[PDB]
Parts: sequence; C-alpha cells; structure tokens
Amino acid sequence: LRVVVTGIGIVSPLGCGKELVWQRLIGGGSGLRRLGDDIAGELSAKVGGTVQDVAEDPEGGFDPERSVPHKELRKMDRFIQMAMVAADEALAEAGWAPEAEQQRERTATVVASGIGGFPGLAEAVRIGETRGVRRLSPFTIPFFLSNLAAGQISIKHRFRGPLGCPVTACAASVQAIGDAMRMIRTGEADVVLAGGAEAAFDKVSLGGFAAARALSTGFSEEPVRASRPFDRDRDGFVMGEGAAMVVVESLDHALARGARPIAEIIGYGTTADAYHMTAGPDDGSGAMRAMKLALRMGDVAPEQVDYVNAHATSTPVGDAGEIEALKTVFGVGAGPAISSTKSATGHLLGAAGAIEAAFSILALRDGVLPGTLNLEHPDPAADGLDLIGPAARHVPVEIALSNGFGFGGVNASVLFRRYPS
Amino acid sequence: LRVVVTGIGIVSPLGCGKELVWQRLIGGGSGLRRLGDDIAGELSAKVGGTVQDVAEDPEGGFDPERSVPHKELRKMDRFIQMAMVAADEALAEAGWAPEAEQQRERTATVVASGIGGFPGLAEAVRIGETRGVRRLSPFTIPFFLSNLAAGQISIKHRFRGPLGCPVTACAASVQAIGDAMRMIRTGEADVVLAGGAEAAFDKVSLGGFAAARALSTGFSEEPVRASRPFDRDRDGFVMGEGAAMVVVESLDHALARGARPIAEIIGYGTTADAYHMTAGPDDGSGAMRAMKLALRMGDVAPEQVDYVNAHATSTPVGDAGEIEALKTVFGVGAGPAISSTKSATGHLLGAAGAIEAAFSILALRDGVLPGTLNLEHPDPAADGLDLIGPAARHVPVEIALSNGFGFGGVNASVLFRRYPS
Ligand code: NA
Ligand code: NA
Repeated sequence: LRVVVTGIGIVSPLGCGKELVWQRLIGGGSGLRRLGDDIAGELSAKVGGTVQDVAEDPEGGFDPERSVPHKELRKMDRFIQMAMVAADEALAEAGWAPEAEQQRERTATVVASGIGGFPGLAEAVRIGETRGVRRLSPFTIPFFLSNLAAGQISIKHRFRGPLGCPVTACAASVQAIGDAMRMIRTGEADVVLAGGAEAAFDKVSLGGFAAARALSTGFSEEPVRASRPFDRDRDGFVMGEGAAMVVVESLDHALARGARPIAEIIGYGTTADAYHMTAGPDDGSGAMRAMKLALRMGDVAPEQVDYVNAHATSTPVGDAGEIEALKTVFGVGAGPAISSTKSATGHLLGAAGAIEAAFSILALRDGVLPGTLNLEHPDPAADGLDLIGPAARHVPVEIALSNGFGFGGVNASVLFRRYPS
Repeated sequence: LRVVVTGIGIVSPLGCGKELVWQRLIGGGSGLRRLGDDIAGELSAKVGGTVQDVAEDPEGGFDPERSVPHKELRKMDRFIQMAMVAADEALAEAGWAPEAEQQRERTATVVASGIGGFPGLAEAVRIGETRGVRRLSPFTIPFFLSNLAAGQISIKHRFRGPLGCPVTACAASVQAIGDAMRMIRTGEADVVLAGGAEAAFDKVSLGGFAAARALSTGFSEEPVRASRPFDRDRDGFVMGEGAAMVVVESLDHALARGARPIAEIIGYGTTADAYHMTAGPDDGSGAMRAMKLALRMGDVAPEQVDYVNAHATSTPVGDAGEIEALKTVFGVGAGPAISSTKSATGHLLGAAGAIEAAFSILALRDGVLPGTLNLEHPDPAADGLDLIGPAARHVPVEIALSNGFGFGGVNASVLFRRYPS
C-alpha cells in the first residue's frame, strides 16, 4: 500500500496554523525568546522557543479554548492542550470526522512526547512538599500521563482504533509517523492521527539539561541567535515547545473518500546506537543506518534525495555526529540540500519529529527549502555538504528526508515524495 | 510468519526469577506488604506489591548489581534497574547474545512503562525546591526518561535494531509485545526483547491515585487481603512494582538457531474506548473489541480459549467493566477459566502486561492456571463466568488470552498457544 499525508496541524514558537507558521519560517522568522525568570532565573540558559498567546500574537497565538471547553482544560497539562489544537487543524484539513462507528473503529491515534506532563508532575511534587499529598487534585495522574495527549484527542473525535504513545525522546514523533505507516500497512487502521506534543518548560527540566551542559548559554542578549545548527559558535540546544500532527492513510483510502494527498510517505527507518545514554557515536553510524533503511524502503538512491531536514539541534557533538552520518550516506560535492529548522523553532524534543516532517512535506508541496538561521561559519567537517544558509531556497524538489536522533541512542528517519510524483 | 517466545525474565513482588516467582504464585503466595511511612504515612492506602532486596528475600531478592556495576546504578532510576535484571534473565533463557553486528542490528528493544522514572523526577523537583536547580546531577534527565529502560538494555547487549517505549498505562507492556510481534512480521527485526518496567512508588504518585479514590484503603491490617479482583468487597487497586520481559522471534528463526519455543503468540488486538480519561465504559465495549481482534488474528473461536488472565485490578467499576466484556465475548455457562494474578502481585501498571503474559505462557507450559486470591464472594454480575477461586487449577490447556485495559481508554489483548500445538 502507498501511504499519504492528507492533513497537517502545527502549534509552535512561530505560531499556530501550518500556513501561517510556514510563511513566517520561509520569511526568515524566529520563535526564540527570553524565558521568564520563573523558569530560567537561576540558569545561564535564558532562551527558549516559546508558544505565545493571542495577546502576544493576535494572528497566530495559541488559544486552546477553541479546541476544549475552559472547564476541561483544567484536566490537561499544557502538552495535551497543544496536541488538541494541532490535531483539530490536521483533521480539519484532511476532512476526517467520522460519525459512524465503523470508521471510528478504524482510526488510530498515535502521539508521542519526550517528557510529557513535566510541568504538571513538578507542580504535584511541589504541592506535596507544601500543602501535603492529601491535597492533590483527583485529576493529578491523567493530567500528566504522556498517553493522555492521544487519549484526549481520541475522546474528542471518537477514534476507537489503536492508541499509541512512543516516548523515545528527540526521535519520538518521527517514530509516531513510522508507526502510523506500519499500521496502515498491516491493516490495523485505515487512518492514523499521528504526531507529537511537548511542553516541558520548568526550572527543573531546564536545570536538568543545564546540568548536562546541553543548553545554549552564550546568546541571552540576542535570543534569535542562540540556535545555530552546524555553526562554528553553536553552544547547546535551545529548548522549544509545541505540537504537530499529520493525518496518515493509504492513497486508495484517500482517493476513495475524495481527500487530497499533500505528500507520500515512501520510507521509514529506525535504529539504536547501543553506544551511550545521551551522546551518539562520533561517526554517526546509528543515524547513518536509519537513513539507509528509509532510503532502502523507498527504493531511492542517495543521489535522488533533494532535501534533508536534519536533526541538528545546535550542539557541538551532536551536530558533528549527524554531519559524519550525512557524509557517509550522501558523499560530498553533490548530494541533497540540508538545513535545520531548529534554528528557528528550537528543539521541540518529542514534537520535533512531527513539526520537521510537516516542514519537509511543505518544502515538497511549494518548492521552497527552509534555510538554517544563524549559519554564519559552517563547521569545516561539513565542507562538501550542501548546507543551506539563512535564506530559504526556492527550487522544485521531489524527495525529502527528515531525521530525529534522540537520547538513549534512538534514531529515526522518514522519507517523503511529492504528490503527484 | 509464526511468532514465538523463547525466553522470559521477571522482577516482581513475589521475587526475581520466573521459575521461583511461578512456584510462589502457584503455591498461593502474595507479594503485598505494608508500605513504608515515607511513601504512605499521610494516606489511608498502606499496602503495595513491593520488590524486596536479598536481605529480606535470600533466594529471590532483587540485586541489580548482578546486572549493572554499582557505579552505573547511580545513572538509572529504579524501573530501569529492574528492566535490566529482567532482561538479563529472559535473554539468558533464550540464549540470545549476538556478538556480530549483523545479528545485533536485527535485535529490537521494546520496553514499556506507564509512569517511568517518577521517583527520580520527584527527587529532582525536591532538590530544586531545597538546594536549587543549579545543584542538579548532570545525569538528571536520562536517569528518569522512560525510553532509557530499553536504552540501557540496548547499550549493555548491543542491540542496534529498533527501540520502542510505549507509554500507554496498564496496557503498555501488552502493546510492547504486540509491537514486537508486528516488527517480526514486517521484517524490521529478527528478535525483539519486549516488556515493561515500573517502579513508581512515591508519596505523590500514590497520593495522586488516592485523590482519585483509585486505591484500596480497607485492608491495611491484613495487607495480603487488599487485592481482590472480582470480589464483592474490593475497594481499589494495590500499586505494585517490577519488570517482566520476553524474547520474541519467528518460529523459523528460533529453530534455525536451536532455541526452544516456550509458547506461540497467535493474536494481538488493541483499541481505544474514546469514552472517558480514566474510567472505561460500563459495557466494556473497547475491551470486548480488543479481545475479538486478538481472537480473529488467531483464528480462534471464543469457545476454544482455555484461560484468560484478566486485567481486573480490584476496582469496583473497572472489574465490573471487564466482567461485562468477558460475557460479551465468551457468553456464560461454559467459556474459559478466568483469574487475575493482580490478586497476588498487585497492579504493576506498565509492567502488568508483560508479567501477566509471562504467567499466561507458564500456565500453558505447565498445565496450571493461577487462582484469584481473596475471591471470597464473587460479583453477582460474573455469575456464569468460570472464575477461578484462590487455589490454582491443574489442567492441561492449549490457548490463553491476557488483557490490559488502561487509563486514557487504551485496551490491548494478547493470545498465546501452547508449543507444540
Ligand atoms: Na528533522
Ligand atoms: Na492480564
């Protein structure tokens, strides 16, 4: 079975609504901002990709009350609220709103998160220390459980097929998409709402990454400059929040119901480094293998790939590992155009896979390849890779690859083809 | 492809080592104990299924130093340490210890958890409130991330195929097994180490369930009596901790390498209620559909099922929902023998799926069906279901079904056949 995407939804540091987000992205916009002191006051990591409200962003702000009654918002952590908005958008685009149980039973919901309800969990622990555990809300556990993003989406739309929640860090929502494709192919679902949601900002989660020296600290006075994948002066990732969702279904199923395919999913590969608990190997060999499996599934030679939306999160070691992996798969001197949109959004962790898949699909749809903001002095190790600089590249393209290479050595790559071919 | 299990590992409230655990189970033993005041002092829920150390249980105690150097234990939360011990056991039984990269690249690691590193997370939040976030360990994030159970297992054994971490609550490690089977069938792995691990005891997590009135409170003076699935006087679940793992591979692959199949996996189904965020529907319709999908995959009529290891966690509403679902699938007056081993272990949450799959497989291997401890007055709604009382039933059987029906409306059922058939 050929598998397609028929709808996309985004909640991001560049706004809500995928067309608005895409436009801001391609026009050179950034979602990086100074974090509140309540989150970053004690840390030298001061910058984040934050999702703004409608007071701050009238056209593209995040208002979860449009998706969920105010009363029910109290029952769900921020990442879930974002998941709900993004899912509404993707499902509206796809026109998938089954009323009959037959089709509801064939709809799967697969929504990843790397950290899940960290703010909710942290608050509950703080209440325990101050007020006592006897004082906890009855909604405490489902407020934060990672699977309640998919859960609340399923409950709203009455999706009664398989539910999934892959919690595999920065690869998580790349796996959500591969998992969705797999279920369409095994016949376990006809439609999958697949994606990721992350809203993990808290002094302890940021503090935790900061203790690992994982975060950018050198650009607090000019936040937009902090995320600089592949750049000589990168000094750690910039945490981001948001959600992105795709509707995945067979081409036959899409055409039978009159849904227009936005792009085709032609390959997926996932591997484990089995090397170290947070850092990948210097040669990028696990990431290399995952890319090759995606290409092999797609029957696509490396030289046929037009665009790669790299994982590169702006870490000295991580970006260098992916550079090595890209060189191994694609060679040097020709090969695909390569950029990291984390330069603009920051690192959405479990939601990075889905938003970067959305950006890869839109690159194909419109013939525009996002640039890498802040790429002022590329790493000499990348010489010979066609790294796209800060300005987007307007060129017609047919095949795009997107990578997610996460903590615990989890690597996932997904490959898309423009529709029609 | 026919899919088999070739090894099993268990860390549980009845001990470590699946043969010891099985023996204690079938002899009528309980893992329920009074919790320390540091966990349950402020709560009227005082009983848990706890994993004991070797001082307390010389023959079956938990000693993670046999799996991991003391130095490296500091880098991993309790659930991960349990996952490591259980995985070592299952892999030793299966004799799967690939040295060549070819076979390492074909080994997947799929390990579920419902809550993951709650104790680690809670401690980090407490340190943040007392010492400051500047004081956090550099290991803070990977210490608790749910995917680091599979991650650490992968790193030790050099498993370089797909990594998964389904965080779908009480269904989670039933899904891990279904997901493993799916990958063998798609050709994405030749061997999968699949299971779940949970070690979530903390005053806040217990406090959270207690706030939902989800926990047993009426049997603190006789802890062994607290978990009583299907019984008239059940008053909420008893939280448990542990890990269980299975090695999953094709029958052809097992026989080619001289590994002995312990049982065959013949069916798997998973559904979503799309009804409410913690409670299932009163008619058990999502659970019903998941059972039917497993049976349909196995080409097994309801009347051919010999044994069901029920989800039933000892809740008034949950156990009644599963009763309704069982009646729908199997009818009344004949049907399978049905028990819940949560009566003895408590509710292992994300690890329940794997330990109860292990118990179902051993039931088939040895012709012994575990009883339901504490079943003194069965729910009248179950009249006509063959509920097994407190004593194990010694009968030869061929087909077993095991259910996991979790928070967020996630239902999963897995179906096994005795080997040879
Ligand atoms: Na990417
Ligand atoms: Na069960």
